[PDB]
Amino acid sequence: DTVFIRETQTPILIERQDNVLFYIRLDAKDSKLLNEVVLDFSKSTPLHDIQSVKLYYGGTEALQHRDKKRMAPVEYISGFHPGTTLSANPSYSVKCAEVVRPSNKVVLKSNYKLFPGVNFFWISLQMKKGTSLYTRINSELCAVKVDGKVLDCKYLSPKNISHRMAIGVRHAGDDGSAAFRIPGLVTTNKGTLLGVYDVRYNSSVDLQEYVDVGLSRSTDGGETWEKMRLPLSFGEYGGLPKAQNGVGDPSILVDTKTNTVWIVAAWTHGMGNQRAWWSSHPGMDMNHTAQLMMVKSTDDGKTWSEPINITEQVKDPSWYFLLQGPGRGITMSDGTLVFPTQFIDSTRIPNAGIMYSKDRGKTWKMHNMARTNTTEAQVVEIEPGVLMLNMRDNRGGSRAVSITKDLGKSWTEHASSRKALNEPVCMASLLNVKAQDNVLNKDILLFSNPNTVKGRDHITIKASLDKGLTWLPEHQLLLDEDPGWGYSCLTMIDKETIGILYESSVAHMTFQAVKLTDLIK
Amino acid sequence: DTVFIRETQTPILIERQDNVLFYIRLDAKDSKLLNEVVLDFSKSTPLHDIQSVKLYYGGTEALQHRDKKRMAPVEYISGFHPGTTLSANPSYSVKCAEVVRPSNKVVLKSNYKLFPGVNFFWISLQMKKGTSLYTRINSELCAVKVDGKVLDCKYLSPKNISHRMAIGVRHAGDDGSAAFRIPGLVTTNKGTLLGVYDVRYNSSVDLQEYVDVGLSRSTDGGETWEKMRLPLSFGEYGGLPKAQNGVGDPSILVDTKTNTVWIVAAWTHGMGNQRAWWSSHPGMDMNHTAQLMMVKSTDDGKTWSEPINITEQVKDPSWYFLLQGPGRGITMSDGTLVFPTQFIDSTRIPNAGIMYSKDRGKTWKMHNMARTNTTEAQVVEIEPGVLMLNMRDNRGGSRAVSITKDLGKSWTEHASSRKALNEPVCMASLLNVKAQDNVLNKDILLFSNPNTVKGRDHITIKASLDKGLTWLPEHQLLLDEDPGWGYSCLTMIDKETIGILYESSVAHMTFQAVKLTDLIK
Amino acid sequence: DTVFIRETQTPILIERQDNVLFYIRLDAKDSKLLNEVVLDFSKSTPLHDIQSVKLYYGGTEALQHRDKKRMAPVEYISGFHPGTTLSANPSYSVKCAEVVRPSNKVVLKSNYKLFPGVNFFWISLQMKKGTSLYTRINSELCAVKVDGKVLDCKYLSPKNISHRMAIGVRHAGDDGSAAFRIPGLVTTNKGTLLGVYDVRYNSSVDLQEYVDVGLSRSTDGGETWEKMRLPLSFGEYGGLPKAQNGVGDPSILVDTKTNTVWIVAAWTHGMGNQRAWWSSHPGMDMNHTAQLMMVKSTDDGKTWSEPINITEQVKDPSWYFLLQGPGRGITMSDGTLVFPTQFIDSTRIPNAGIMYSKDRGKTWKMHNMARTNTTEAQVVEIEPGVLMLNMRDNRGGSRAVSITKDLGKSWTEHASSRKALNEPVCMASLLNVKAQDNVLNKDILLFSNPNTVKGRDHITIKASLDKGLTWLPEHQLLLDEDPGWGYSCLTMIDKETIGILYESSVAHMTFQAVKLTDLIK
Ligand SMILES: CC(=O)N[C@H]1[C@H]([C@H](O)[C@H](O)CO)OC(C(=O)O)=C[C@@H]1O
Ligand SMILES: CC(=O)N[C@H]1[C@H]([C@H](O)[C@H](O)CO)OC(C(=O)O)=C[C@@H]1O
Ligand SMILES: CC(=O)N[C@H]1[C@H]([C@H](O)[C@H](O)CO)OC(C(=O)O)=C[C@@H]1O
Repeated sequence: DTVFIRETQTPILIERQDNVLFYIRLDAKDSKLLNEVVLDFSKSTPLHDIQSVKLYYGGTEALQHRDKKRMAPVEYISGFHPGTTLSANPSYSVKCAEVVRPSNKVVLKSNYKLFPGVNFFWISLQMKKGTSLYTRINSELCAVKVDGKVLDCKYLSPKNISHRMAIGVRHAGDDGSAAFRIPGLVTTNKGTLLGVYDVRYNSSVDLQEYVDVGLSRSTDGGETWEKMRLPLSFGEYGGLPKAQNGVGDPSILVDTKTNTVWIVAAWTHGMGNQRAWWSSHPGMDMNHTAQLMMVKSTDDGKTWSEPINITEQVKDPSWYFLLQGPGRGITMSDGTLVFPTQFIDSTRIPNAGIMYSKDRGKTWKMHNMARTNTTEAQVVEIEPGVLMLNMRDNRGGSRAVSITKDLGKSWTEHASSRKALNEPVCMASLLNVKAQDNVLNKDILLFSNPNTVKGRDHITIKASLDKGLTWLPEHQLLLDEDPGWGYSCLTMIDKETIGILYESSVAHMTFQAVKLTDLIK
Repeated sequence: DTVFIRETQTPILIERQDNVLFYIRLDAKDSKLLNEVVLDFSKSTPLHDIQSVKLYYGGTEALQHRDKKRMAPVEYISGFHPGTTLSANPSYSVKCAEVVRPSNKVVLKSNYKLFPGVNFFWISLQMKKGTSLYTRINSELCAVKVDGKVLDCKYLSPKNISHRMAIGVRHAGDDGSAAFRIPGLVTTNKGTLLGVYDVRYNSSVDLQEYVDVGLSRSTDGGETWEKMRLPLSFGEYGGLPKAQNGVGDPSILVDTKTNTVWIVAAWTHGMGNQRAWWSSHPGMDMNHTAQLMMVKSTDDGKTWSEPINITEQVKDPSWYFLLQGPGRGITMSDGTLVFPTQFIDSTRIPNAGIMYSKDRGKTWKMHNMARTNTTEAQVVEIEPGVLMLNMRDNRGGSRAVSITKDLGKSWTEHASSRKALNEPVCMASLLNVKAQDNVLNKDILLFSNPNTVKGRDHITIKASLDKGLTWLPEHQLLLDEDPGWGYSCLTMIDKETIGILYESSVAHMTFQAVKLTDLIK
Repeated sequence: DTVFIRETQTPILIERQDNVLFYIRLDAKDSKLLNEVVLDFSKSTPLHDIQSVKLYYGGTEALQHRDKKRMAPVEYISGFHPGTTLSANPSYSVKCAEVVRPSNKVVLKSNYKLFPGVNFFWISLQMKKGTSLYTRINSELCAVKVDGKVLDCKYLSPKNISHRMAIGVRHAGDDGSAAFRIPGLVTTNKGTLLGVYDVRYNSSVDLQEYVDVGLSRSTDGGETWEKMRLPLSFGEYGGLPKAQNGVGDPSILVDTKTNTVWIVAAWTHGMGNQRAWWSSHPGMDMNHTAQLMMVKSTDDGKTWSEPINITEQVKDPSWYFLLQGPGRGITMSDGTLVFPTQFIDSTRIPNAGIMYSKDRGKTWKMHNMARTNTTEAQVVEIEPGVLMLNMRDNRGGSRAVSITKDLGKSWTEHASSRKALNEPVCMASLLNVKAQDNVLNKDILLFSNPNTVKGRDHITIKASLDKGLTWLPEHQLLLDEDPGWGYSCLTMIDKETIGILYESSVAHMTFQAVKLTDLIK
């Protein structure tokens, strides 16, 4: 017979009880017993870090569904059902075998009775609790033995996959919140990691709703995270319900001249239970339009000021909706702080741009839009005094890229625009790492998004060595092949290590660490 | 100004901390203060049963959404979110006022500051723990005072609403199950109430999935219910996951000759995670087709036999799918036991019919379909030896009704067929009560169904006094105007009272008691 | 083996070279030859009217598609491809046999080699050129013989089907027009039939586009139709393209006092190539909003006046769009002429109503809407001075029905609103036939539409004998089971005969005559 094998390319959550490593499907109807499955973990693998390898049985397939060649009948582990994302759903899988503290060779003896039809199996990988974020797992499926015969394997995945670790900074249901979304991430001058996100208590739906801006803080490069803080929350302001007071879509930056940290977010007041994208209207006060609120921290992110309403400084009253671009912002070489922005103009078309402060965040200003019918953007200083804006474009298919040398007074279309970086119309993260700040001593531009033109899957980091003109395939790393909500934010953990917080297929707020030399060998 | 008022016509769950009694909408944009709201409970209302009356504020509405003239911005209390259906979502409502242990006149003093636009309020009713299923609440909204002025009330709901109690036998999330569906209900010869249903552990989706048949048993007329039992469950039969072993769509009956209780259900084995409606195929064994399984109890519902597979007795091998009609079956005067049935034939068309036993349930037989393109049905003995089958009809609009005098060898279209009983294509309950068995000393046919042609809402009981020829509007009672999953099943609690177990807007398995004299005055 | 049989319930176009009478599907994989098919035509059938009966082979089915149990692999005859709707597509069917001038017993000898799998056949009925609209064909499928053996027939269609003739007054492609839509039909005082419709030259899409109002006139009760006329056409008015000058959605009425015939239609000027539903705006002139235009004929419909612009007489300036309800209007008992209407108000919501004239059509007036969120409607005088408006309702599922005794100043909800009459949100025809004007000497209310809650198919005529309170199944007639565009319009051809012009599955403008006694026996 033939045995279809599909090895996964998904984050291994350290804290998870099960992680899908392999899917196995057997089509023979005359078979009776699965004797064993044999695996081998290479010596490059930190072998002492694997707690357990298990073999699960997933049953059979509906007869009219078998033509489609699905590798499982159902999702065995959920990354989205609140409170139960850390374990395999026991009603969907039957554990057939287990090797605890495996060596290089793993022999899962099951002698399990088979259905007269399709049979599904899968291999679960469970890491030890204190495992390092840099542990990489390589695994070879050596043999599938059915009815005494070792069968021929047909692989649907590439060879030499390296499985990477992740920590779920937030999971569905944590701290009473159904969902967490829209991540931002920075590293302070002291090396502290600060990740921000929407705390969406009632559901995953956008504003308007009961939404706070939360923050996780790590002092050890992301191995552990402190209890969630709430830098922005407005409760029952004005007497209205909490769900008519949400604040979200955070963007965070570190003022590198002083280590003051800033968070800007959009506060929606009223608007029933409708979406703010359609409910924010012209005007300037909270009863008409979303409010642009900013908080700061002068103690390395531990405590946060009371919100400051900066709406009047930057919003044209004719606009329907002004808000920041989610993710992060920057400090320019000359000390200017910059936040990406987006506004819906009087004709109900969104346009991306930037706001900037030359007085350490006390006053902010917006000059002109970068491009029509664009929304979420991130910005970088690609040369001293030259800003590059990388934009979600409603035309579809690819990121728009524009340049400004005058803080947004006039814009130029970049050569890479609407060609080089494909997207499914989604948030994308851009981060420039100057030669002086990384071990390769070369300017490296990093980009992260779902590497498709349709669908939020295959979350990928890409690197450019020519200031974003070309993105060579060999300088990219696939992080998550499965579907998720798609948003991500990059930061440098240290001079040689990238950190990423993103919405993944395994956890709402997923954190991973990647050696720069893994992207650029 | 004007103040829109809408009184609810929805079950008052005794165990709930909140129940929506009134919706209130104020349109004045220039107003400043809601001073008070005044309520009155008639002297007919047992006031000693009310724990508390509350005034809640629901905020305002999106400016572009005010066209649609709803009465609230969001659903304040959920009947479907697992684990949280018994209290109002505190993020959607702000409590303004509360009167504990009210008297006839209730003054809810709030002096609550209003939004410059639409303002939503609502009144919550909380009953005491020991409240009876027969308590009636009549409530009159006397005044809404804004800025010192009593405003003009415009009511969107009729006068003389009497609010009726209910008990949630099963609620979303109970005993670890996401949902409960498909109710059946009978009264044993000892007056014991037995209610059956799907226990749908993972979600509300139909077979195939992890589904058991559960049962709730009450010896006090439905005021209290014993711990859930599982008369049918197949676990990991054959080594397949539990989710590939569901059993559901139960039908229950009482052999009135002996008080033996019978439950029949459809067991689906394998089939992946697809719907049994498409995945059950021709054949006879479990690896091909759904199995028709039966359990019995001879101790008044307390314990249950192991399942009996009767598939081979009644199923034609060419049918794709044979199953019972959910709800209940009957004992005919001559002792014949009858269960409605439905099968998908080789043409992929479903057809309703009946199966019967002449030997107290030891063997069962099926003859011919009653009507093409029909599914779920319920049956009564409308005259001696004459069965009436009332059918969900895929043509749409109304119930089909057919008669058989030879246990399904030949069928006749009934005069009421496809004209009198409107439906949105959904399960409906039918129950016949002979003159000698009820306090009105009239033969009474009872029907329960969502009283619509589209949408599963306005669950209503209808009564016919001429053996189902006519359904006069004055002999109908609205129980639940809000949306739900729509199924229901009737029984006689006693000679004076109807019991109904149904899927409601407030609980997955909702029980209510209704005096025959409320229906027939 | 088994042979699945589906007899059709669709109009037989007299002018068609082929009409599908039976679908045949054989699932046997070991069979070799279809020897023959034997048909029987009753002696009620005027046999002299059948030109030919044919047996066609339609080939096989995709292997993954077979479980769906379709009765054909493809549509054998198109009602919609311009210029090719009158013959079977010969690339989809191979002719196996033919009986020209059949007698009562028809033997189609084929000895046709069968595919080793699913095999499709079908039987074609072709009528003689001069056949009458009243001819009825009753046909029995006597035997399907495969490999010498008469097979067991499994019917998907009811017994006692009577196949009815139809004439395609307009077919896709006729007179250079891609499409014809939106029928209206009346009978003048002289018995002349007048059918009006959109002539949609470029495609089937709604205004704006190159659209005229066309008219077919018959002096022999619909057996033959005069060359198409154009009562309304605007060409390059103002110098804009013909496609920025369309007029459509006609409504026609006979002033029975004088036999003057009126047609009202909506003329859209400019608006690029967008849909008038969104492009007509507030105002009154043609450069801003659709114009309500009227023409009259005083010579029994042979010639038509130049259009009169009556917009200023009844349009409120704040409305986005005012137009007639397509179909027909009435002449009330007191001489008032009445057209149903529909307007999109300043809040972008559509509402139905009526306009009327008390001076023989010289001046027109509108009072108040009947109901919110309603569009197309038809009106009758259900009793002297009492108008019944039957409305397409955007809430879905069923017609709204309202009553006015003061020509739209005030409205009352009819008992049947949103309960009695089913609907998929589509145009529907309503026509009242007074006792003295028909042969049953009873008031008869007639209704025609797609008899579904979803999908435009099963075009059906329904009759009510109690002024629209009840619509009994026995007084209904299915005309066309297959999908079409769904609009229809009724008239009385004479005191004994209904006429209907409608969009069918076989022709854009399909005309049929139906005896009143066939509806009400
Ligand atoms: C105001 C608001 O909520 N915006 C939402 C954003 C935006 O709507 C898109 O960029 C425009 O198309 O999209 C998403 C998303 O689910 O991807 C989340 C944001 O919360
Ligand atoms: C096997 C199965 O689950 N059937 C499902 C049933 C059926 O499909 C329909 O009656 C005909 O299509 O419908 C429903 C329903 O609430 O709508 C519930 C049943 O669980
Ligand atoms: C102005 C216009 O085009 N009206 C169109 C109508 C209308 O859009 C709907 O009644 C309200 O939405 O719909 C259709 C249709 O076959 O669906 C045809 C009419 O031409």
